[PDB]
Amino acid sequence: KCSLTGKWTNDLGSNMTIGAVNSRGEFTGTYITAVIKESPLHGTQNTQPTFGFTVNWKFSESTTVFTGQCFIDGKEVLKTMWLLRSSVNDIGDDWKATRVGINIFTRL
Amino acid sequence: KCSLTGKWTNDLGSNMTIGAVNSRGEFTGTYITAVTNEIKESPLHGTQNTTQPTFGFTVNWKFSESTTVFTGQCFIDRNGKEVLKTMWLLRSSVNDIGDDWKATRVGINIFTRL
Amino acid sequence: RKCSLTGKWTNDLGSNMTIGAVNSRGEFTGTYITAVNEIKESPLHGTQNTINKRTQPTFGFTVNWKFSESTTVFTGQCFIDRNGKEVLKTMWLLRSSVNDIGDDWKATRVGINIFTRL
Amino acid sequence: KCSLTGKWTNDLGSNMTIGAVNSRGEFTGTYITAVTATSNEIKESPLHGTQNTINKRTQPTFGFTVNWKFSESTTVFTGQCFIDRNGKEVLKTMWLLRSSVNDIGDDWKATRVGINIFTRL
Ligand SMILES: *[C@@H]1O[C@H](CO)[C@@H](O)[C@H](O)[C@H]1NC(C)=O
Ligand SMILES: *[C@@H]1O[C@H](CO)[C@@H](O)[C@H](O)[C@H]1NC(C)=O
Ligand SMILES: *[C@@H]1O[C@H](CO)[C@@H](O)[C@H](O)[C@H]1NC(C)=O
Ligand SMILES: *[C@@H]1O[C@H](CO)[C@@H](O)[C@H](O)[C@H]1NC(C)=O
Repeated sequence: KCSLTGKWTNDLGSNMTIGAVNSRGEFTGTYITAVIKESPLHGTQNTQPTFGFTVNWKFSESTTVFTGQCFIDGKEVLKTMWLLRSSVNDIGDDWKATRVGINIFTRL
Repeated sequence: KCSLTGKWTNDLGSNMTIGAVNSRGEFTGTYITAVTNEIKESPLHGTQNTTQPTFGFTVNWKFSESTTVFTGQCFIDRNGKEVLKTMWLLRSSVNDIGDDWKATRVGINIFTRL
Repeated sequence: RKCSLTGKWTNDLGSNMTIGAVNSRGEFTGTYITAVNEIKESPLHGTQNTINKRTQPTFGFTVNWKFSESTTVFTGQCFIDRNGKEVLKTMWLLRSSVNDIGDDWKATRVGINIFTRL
Repeated sequence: KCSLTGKWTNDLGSNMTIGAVNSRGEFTGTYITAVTATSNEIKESPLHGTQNTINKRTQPTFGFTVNWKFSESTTVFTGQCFIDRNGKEVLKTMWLLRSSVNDIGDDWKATRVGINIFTRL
């Protein structure tokens, strides 16, 4: 009972909703970042379990991917890490387009 | 026309096929890794933002409790080659939250067309 | 108003570190005891930036594990937190040793750490 | 083979020199970057690092920090020294580049990541 379906909030104030998880682990949702337009997300959970998803920013040329795992101790918490890819015009600048960080979500 | 649809290979010998990209940027595919149970085709799911647009996708390993996410951009250069420059995160499964610090690996991959 | 790295620090996972004086050129030395084979004090070596009239400078250091074939590097900034406290916000890389170049792809781990004064 | 001392070049055109490695694995050096993405005035910058010295029968891992002389940033690199499929000596590294932010609220966006392959000059 650490199911991803429902509403989540993070340490920076951002929100996300995740809908039902189908028999093959897939799910859909929305993400609202606190630092802003709803943007759709798409992902998968392995069949406690680990999971990944992609967020296609509706207001920026970027993409973010998240991966993580759901825990209990219980309070439920998703521990994630992400990559944020910026758009560059030339291949010469590719070296500077990827940022990395973390995020901890708890239920809303 | 640096379009993701088709077949790709990487620096480590892995393959992937990506199907058509719908009006909302979404796509589906398969990934066969040359390196590590034993290895199997695994499905992938992702999205492209909407000439050299950025993209992301998740791979759900059919043979392991892990998950990998890839993000990148499609370029043309240097010699005229189409190339996807990616970075990925590979998340392993842990039993306790105390070991979470140790569960994420990071690297890169360059794909060219097959 | 400034944020000096000299002294003793603890983190979110229970680990400790001591950092000695910072010389005129930003260099420093220290020791690292990780809370997470048997664990031992390990030396660290690093630098802090000294560019503009800057009171929260960035910095980096390397830890040479005395009990493992690995290496970790940390990089961050020193803040005066909202609460008057001093805090180091860091990210790290942990590199394992592999025997062949073919396995290099799987040798690097990444995470974070927040340190506060002891 | 595979001793870090000497001169190196990378895939982006940058250079670095590393001096002698003492008994405790420490070393010093210099880094000249070919790319700034800033208002240049690019300059030699000093580096400091360490190489591991447990079980000397394969190639050891190492880390170092670069203190940019022209920018408020810092980069750290970590990696291992190999002999490659082609007979070359090669350092495979990954790095983190930390930018300076003014408030703690913007910390989440201050770290970039990538890779670099060095071969001897
Ligand atoms: C998250 O939800 C709260 C209400 O539950 C809302 O006020 C907040 O603005 C949301 N976060 C963002 C960034 O929209
Ligand atoms: C990928 O496809 C290429 C050519 O079609 C082949 O050489 C290679 O063996 C395939 N690799 C895997 C891991 O499926
Ligand atoms: C770090 O210092 C603390 C002081 O709170 C002490 O309890 C502990 O012995 C030290 N940590 C480790 C892991 O040795
Ligand atoms: C690196 O060194 C070579 C010769 O030793 C020099 O020609 C080259 O310009 C250097 N790279 C940079 C970007 O300064």
